[PDB]
Amino acid sequence: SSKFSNITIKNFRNFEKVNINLDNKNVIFGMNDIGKTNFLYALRFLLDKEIRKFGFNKSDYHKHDTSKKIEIILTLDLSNYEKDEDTKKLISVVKGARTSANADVFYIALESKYDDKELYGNIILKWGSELDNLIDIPGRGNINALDNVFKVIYINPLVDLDKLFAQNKKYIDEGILNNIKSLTDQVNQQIGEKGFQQEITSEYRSLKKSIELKSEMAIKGFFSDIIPYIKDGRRKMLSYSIYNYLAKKKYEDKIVIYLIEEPEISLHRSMQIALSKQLFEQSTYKYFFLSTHSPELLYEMDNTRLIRVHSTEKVVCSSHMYNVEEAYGSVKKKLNKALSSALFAERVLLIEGPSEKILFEKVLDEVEPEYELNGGFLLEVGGTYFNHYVCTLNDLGITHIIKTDNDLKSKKGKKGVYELLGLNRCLNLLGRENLDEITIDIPEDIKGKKKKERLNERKKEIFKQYKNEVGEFLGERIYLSEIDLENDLYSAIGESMKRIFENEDPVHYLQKSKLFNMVELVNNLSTKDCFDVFEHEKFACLKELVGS
Amino acid sequence: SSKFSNITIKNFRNFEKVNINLDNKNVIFGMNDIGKTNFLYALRFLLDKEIRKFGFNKSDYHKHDTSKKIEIILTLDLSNYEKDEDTKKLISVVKGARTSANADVFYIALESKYDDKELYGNIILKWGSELDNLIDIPGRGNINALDNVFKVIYINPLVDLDKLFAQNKKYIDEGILNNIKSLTDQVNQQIGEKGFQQEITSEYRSLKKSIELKSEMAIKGFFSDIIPYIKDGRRKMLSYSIYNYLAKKKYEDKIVIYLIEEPEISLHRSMQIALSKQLFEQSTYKYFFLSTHSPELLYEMDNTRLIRVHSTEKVVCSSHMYNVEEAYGSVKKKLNKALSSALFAERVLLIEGPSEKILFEKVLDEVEPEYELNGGFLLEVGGTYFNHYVCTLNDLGITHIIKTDNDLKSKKGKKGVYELLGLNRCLNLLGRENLDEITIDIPEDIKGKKKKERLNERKKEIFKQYKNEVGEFLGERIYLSEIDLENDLYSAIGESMKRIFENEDPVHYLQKSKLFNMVELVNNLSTKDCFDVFEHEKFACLKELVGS
Amino acid sequence: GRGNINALDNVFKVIYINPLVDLDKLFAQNKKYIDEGILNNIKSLTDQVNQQIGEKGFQQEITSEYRSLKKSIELKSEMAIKGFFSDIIPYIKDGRRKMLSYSIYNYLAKKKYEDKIVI
Repeated sequence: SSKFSNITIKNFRNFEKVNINLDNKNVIFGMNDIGKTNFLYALRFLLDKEIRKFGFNKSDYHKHDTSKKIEIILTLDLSNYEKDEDTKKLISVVKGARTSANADVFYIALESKYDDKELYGNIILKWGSELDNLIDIPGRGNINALDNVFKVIYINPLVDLDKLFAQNKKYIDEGILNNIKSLTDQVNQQIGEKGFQQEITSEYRSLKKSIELKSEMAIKGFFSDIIPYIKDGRRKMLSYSIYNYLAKKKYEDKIVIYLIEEPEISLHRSMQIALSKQLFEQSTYKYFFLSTHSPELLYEMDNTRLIRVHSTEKVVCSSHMYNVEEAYGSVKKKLNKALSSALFAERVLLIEGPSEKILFEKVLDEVEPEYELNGGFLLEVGGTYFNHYVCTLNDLGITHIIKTDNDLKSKKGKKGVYELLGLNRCLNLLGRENLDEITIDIPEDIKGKKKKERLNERKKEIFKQYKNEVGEFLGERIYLSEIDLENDLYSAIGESMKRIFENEDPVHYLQKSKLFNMVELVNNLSTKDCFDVFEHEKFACLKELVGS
Repeated sequence: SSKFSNITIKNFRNFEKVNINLDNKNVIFGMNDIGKTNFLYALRFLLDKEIRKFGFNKSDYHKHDTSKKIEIILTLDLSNYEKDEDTKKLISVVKGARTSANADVFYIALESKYDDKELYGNIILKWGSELDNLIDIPGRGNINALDNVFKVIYINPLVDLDKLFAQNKKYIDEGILNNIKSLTDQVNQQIGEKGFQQEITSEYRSLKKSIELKSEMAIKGFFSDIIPYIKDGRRKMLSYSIYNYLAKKKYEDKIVIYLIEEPEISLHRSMQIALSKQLFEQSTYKYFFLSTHSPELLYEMDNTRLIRVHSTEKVVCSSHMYNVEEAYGSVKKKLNKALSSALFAERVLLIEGPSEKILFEKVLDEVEPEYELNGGFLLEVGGTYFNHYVCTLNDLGITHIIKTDNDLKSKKGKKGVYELLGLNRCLNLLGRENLDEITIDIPEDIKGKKKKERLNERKKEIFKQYKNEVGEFLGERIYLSEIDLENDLYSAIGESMKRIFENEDPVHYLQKSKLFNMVELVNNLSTKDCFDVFEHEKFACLKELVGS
Repeated sequence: GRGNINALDNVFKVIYINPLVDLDKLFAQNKKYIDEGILNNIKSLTDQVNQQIGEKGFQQEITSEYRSLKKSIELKSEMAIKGFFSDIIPYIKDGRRKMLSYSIYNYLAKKKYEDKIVI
C-alpha cells in the first residue's frame, strides 16, 4: 500500500551490500553517524539533479576500490494505481518503460563504472519494469525524465530564511501596483533634489574621459527585496512554514520527497515536538526521510518506518514499520514518549512501574553506573501488553529484556474469578494464546493480609505447573517472578530487608506503599546489598542489561 | 564558597540591564536562542583576547543606541583564599589593585563608549576592589594582565579534530629520534633513484633563466604531520578527550574557563549522558558555562547553577543553584532524569505516579493535545517530597502545579498509627512543619474493603478540619484531593465510570489494579467524558497546566 | 594607549587599496558620514509603500499555518523599515567601476580623515 518498497545500496562508501525496506515516511537513526549521512546522500545521488551532476569520486566507491561498481536501486510499488494520484504521476512519465506482466512493480536504478584515465565515473540512471533489462532514463541535456517525476527538497539543519525566501518570492492589485510603481520613481526625483553628484563627476571626468548614483530597489521596483518581518530559533520554524506552502503550490505536478537531516539542531525541545506532530499527524509531509538523534522528535510518530543503523563498521541496517493499533490509541501519546528514548539504546529492560525503576536505578548505580553510556535503558510499561514494545525493538535489532510480576486480575461482574495476567503477557510474546481464566475459592472470613497470602500460594502453585513454559521464557530473555518482585528481593537480601525495616515481614510492609517504602529501602541499602541483588540468580535481567 | 559570584550586563545587544548570579559550573537554557548566544559572547568579550580585539560595532549596542555605554561587570569572591589554589592565581597578578578593607571581593569590568567619527568603540578593561574607583587593567601591546589570569576555551559545536590536534602537537627517545631522522633522509635519496626531474628543468630553463621536487614531511621531519588513528560522531568525543589532557598541562598556571555551546549537536543521546557525567561528576571541568537544548545533557547534573533565559523579548534571566542533598542521593539519578526535561517547559504539573500520567495524557489529548507545544509538561514524583522539584522550578520562573492524594502511612513497628503523609508534603511546600502523627482505632474484624472505607472517612474528616490550610494550598497552586484521585474522578464522571466498568463501585474496582484499570478506563472514556473531567472544579490543575 | 587604540592610531590612518575591490561594499562603509522638509516627504512616502503592499492572501494563510505550528505574520519589505538611506548603491550614466572606487577614495579620505595623516 506504499509506493516506496525498498532501496538497495551496493558498493557505495561504507555500504558494501545493504537492503532497506521503506515506506512513505522514513526515520533513520543509530550510532553510525557516517552511515546515516551516506544514506541520505545515496538517495540524493539517485534523485537530486544538482548532487548527481558532480558524479562519483574515487572516495565514493566502497573501500576506495574503483573495480567494484556502485549500484543504487529503488524498488517501487504501483499496485494502488487506481486510487493513488501520485502513482499516476509516475506512470505518465514512464510511458512504455513498463510491461503489463509486471505492472505492479517499477525499478529506478543508478549504475556507475569508474574510468582510470578520465579519473571520473559518471552516473547512469536506468529504469524499467524488469530488473534484468533496465533501460536508460531518457534525457536531453542536463535534465532527464526522472527529474520531471521527483523533486527532492533537502532541508539543511542550518538555514537562512531570508535567502530561501528570495528563491520563492518570484512565483508566489494592478491599479494598486501602478501607484506603488510611480511612487517608487517619485523617490528618485526627491533624492536628487545634489552636491555630491556634481563633484564626483568633475573628479571622474578629469580621471577618465553623468555620475548621479541613485539608490537600489527604486531601479528594479519594490519586489526585488521583500524580506519578512514578524509581529534565531523562532525563524527556523517559519522557514518550515514557508516550505509547506511553497512546495505544494510550486511542485503540485510532481512527487516531492523531503530529506530532513538532524532538524533538532539549534531547536528547542518544545519545537521538536511541534515539528514531530507536523511530520506524522499532519498530511503536509507525504514523503520524507528523517535523520535524527532526538527522542523528542518521535513523540508523535505513527505510520512510519524506523530504520536503525547498527554501531558496527559493516553498516548493518534494520528496518521496522512502526504502526500504532487502534486498541492502543487511547494511550498512544504516553506509549510513544516512553518508547522514543528506547529506540536509541542498545539493550532495553522492560519494567512494570516506577517502583521497579527506583530500585533498579539505585542498584545499577552502585554496581554499574555507566550502564546507559554503554547502551542500556530502563523502559517502564504499565497496563499495556509487551507485544508493541517487543516487536519494535526486535525488528530494529535491539536486545529486549522483560521482568514482570506473576499477577492475578479479578474479572469484573464476577467474584472468585482471577485472570492469569502475569503469564498471559509472557505467553503473548511467544505467540501462544491467552490461557483460560481460573477460579479460586477463598472464604469470606479470609480478608486483607490473610487473603493476599493465599493468593500468593496459588501463584507459586501456578508457577510450578508451568515449569517448562518458564523455561522457554528464559531463552527469550523473559523473566517471570514466582510471586512478584518484592518476594524475589527478599530472597536476595532477606537479612538486609529485615534489619532495614525492623518489621518481621518486610515484604508485606514494602507492598503497603510500594513507592514510598521502596524509596525508604534504597536509602538504607548497603553497597554489598546492591551487589548481592545484582549477583542473585533471580535478578539475571540486570546482568543481561549491562551486557557482561 | 565560589569564586564566581554574579555577572552584570548593561546595554549589550538584547540585554538592557540583566543581573545573573553564578557558580563554578553554569548551565544556561531557555527559549531565547539569541539571549543564550549573546550571554556567551558577553563573557568572551570580557575574557577572550581574540574576540575582544575586534571591539564593539554599532549593532552590539542595545537597541542600536550608541549614546548608552556597554558595561559588563564580573563580581568575584576571594573569601576562600586560604584553601583555594586558583584564588591565589588571581591574587598574584592583581597585586596592589586590591584593598584590605574589601579583600573578600574583586571586580572585573568592561566599559565601552562609542565614537561617531571613529565609527568604532574600543573595549577598556578595568578591575579593582572597589566598584567606584576601578582602575585600568595594566597591559603592554596586545596583552594585558587579565590575559595572564584567565584562559577561555570555547568549544564550537562543530570541530575538526585533526585541525585542533595540529595546535596542540607542538607542546605535548633522542637516540631513537635520531634513527628516525636519518631514516627520513633515507627516503629522499631513494625517491630520486628520475626522468621527470631532468625534463622539467629543460623546460623550465628555456622558459626562465635544478628542479628535483622531493616530497613533503621528509623536509621538516615526521613531527610536522602526526594525525591520529584509532583502533564523525565518535571523533567528536576524542576531541574532548584531547581537551581534558591538553588544557591541564598547557594552562596549569592559569584559570581555564570553558564555554561550551550546544554540544549535543551531531551527538548521540548516549554520548550526551557520557559528556554530562564528565561535566558534573568528574572534576575535569572546574569552571565552565554550558548552553544546551538537550535534557539528556543534564542527567548527571549536580552542584551547578541553572540559568533560564525567559521567552520574553526583555531577556529576563532567572538563576538557581541546583544542588542534590545527601538525603536524595540514593534516588538522585532517577530524580534528575525526570527533572531534566521539566526545566525546558513553561508549566510543570507534579503528579504522583504513572496511573495519573496515563489518565492525564488521554484527557489532555482530547481537550488540548498541543499542551506540550505551548510549554506544558507532566512530571511524576514518587516517594520523595515535592520540595526539591518546586524549589528548582520556582527559582527558574517556571509555573509549578501540584496534584496529590490525601494519604495515610502506617508507621513501622507500631500498629494503629498513621502519618498524615498527604498533608505533610503540601505543608512542606508552604514551609510549615510536619504535623503530629495520629492514631485511629480500627477493629480487628474490620479488614479489606471495609477497612479502607473507614480510613477514607478519616481522610474526609481530616480534610474538613484543615479547611483553611487547603485554602492556602489553592493560592500556591497546590491541589489536595479530599480522599484521592479516583474519588475525585468519580465526582466528575460517575455515570460514565459506572457504565464503563458495570461494577456498582467503580472506584473500588479501579484501585484493585491502578495501572491496568486506568488503561481500561481511558480506552472506553468518551470525548465528552474528557471535557467533563477537564471542566470539573476538582481538576482545576489541568486548566492551570494549559494556561487558559 | 587605552584599550584597543593608542596615540599612534590618532596620528596615522592607513588606507590599503586591494587590487580587487567591490565598489558597492566600500560605498556602504562611506555612505553614513558623507533637505529636511524634502526628506520628511520621502520618509512618509516610504511608509506609504507598506500600506499599499498589504492592500493579502499570503499574510493570513501563513499565520494559520504558523499558529497551529507554534503558539501576526504580515512580512512587509526591506528598505521601507529602515528608510531609503539603508541602500543607496550607485548607478552611472568591471574595469570602469574600479576607477570610480578610486574616485570615491579621493573625496572620502579628505573629508573623513582631514584631521590625521593618511597613508
